[PDB]
Amino acid sequence: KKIEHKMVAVNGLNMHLAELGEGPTILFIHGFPELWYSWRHQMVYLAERGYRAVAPDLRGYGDTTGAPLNDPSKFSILHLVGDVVALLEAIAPNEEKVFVVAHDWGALIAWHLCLFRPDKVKALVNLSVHFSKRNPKMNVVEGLKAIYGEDHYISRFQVPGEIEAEFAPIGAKSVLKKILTYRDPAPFYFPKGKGLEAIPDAPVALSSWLSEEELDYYANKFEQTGFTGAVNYYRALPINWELTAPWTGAQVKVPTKFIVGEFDLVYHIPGAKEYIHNGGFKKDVPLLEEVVVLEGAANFVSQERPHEISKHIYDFIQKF
Repeated sequence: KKIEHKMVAVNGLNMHLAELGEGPTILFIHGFPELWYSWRHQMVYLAERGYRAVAPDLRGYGDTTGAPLNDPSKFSILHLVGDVVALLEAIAPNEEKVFVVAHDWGALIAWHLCLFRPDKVKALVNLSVHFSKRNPKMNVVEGLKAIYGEDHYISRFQVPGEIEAEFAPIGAKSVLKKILTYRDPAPFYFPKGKGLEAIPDAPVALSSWLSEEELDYYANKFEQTGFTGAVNYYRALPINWELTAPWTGAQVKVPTKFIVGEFDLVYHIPGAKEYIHNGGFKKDVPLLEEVVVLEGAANFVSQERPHEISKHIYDFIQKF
């Protein structure tokens, strides 16, 4: 069959869902600046092996409608987990628990799904973004700004209109090409008025995993929606920090596999490698299996290393 597409009303949205295969459900949750389409290789690999792959476009992305682009407070982590819970009730009514695979903002959503409703998740494969303990002193924007300065992308993303105006004359295709092919372990910088000039290019041979047709699929979608919905998730980080105070000291109790590219920028946040490999992460996530670091890979592993990601997911979920 080819991938099927449908609209599902969920938590005040009209959510686009891509679906392939039959059997137990696996929910795939994309991040920034991705779409359902980012999971296509895994959807095929798992559907061929007797699972039902489902991948929505999240709030503010793609073909999903209904969230107010002019109000970033509606892109909080509570709203996003709300969407996913409602989605699961609508599309997996005969399954108390499903498998979850997620990346980047997806993985942030998934960690919170697991803290808030562990009863809904059988096992979790998270890519790129490790569990982040809440810092009682400061929110993630302030914390990253204190390390990397005001040109750090998360900081430059904060005020509505600003990064949108920076990207407007560049066009979506070049912005996405620059982000998707990015390989340097430092964070993205967007100095005001400097477009993409602060972001280095890697050798062209290292990006051949991204076809021109794939890039165009993203570009055409983000030209239609603009970047605001996606960027709004980062604009809700300050409120997310306030809203998540009840989960200080709480642990994730779902069986979990974490996979990260060697050159992933999140993996190079100071203190991340220590947290991940020397015990902190295991304390927060006590059913965490050994962490997988993909040699030679960067920020978009499901697309850059499709076979390894596909088989890692299959082998992990087969344990259950």
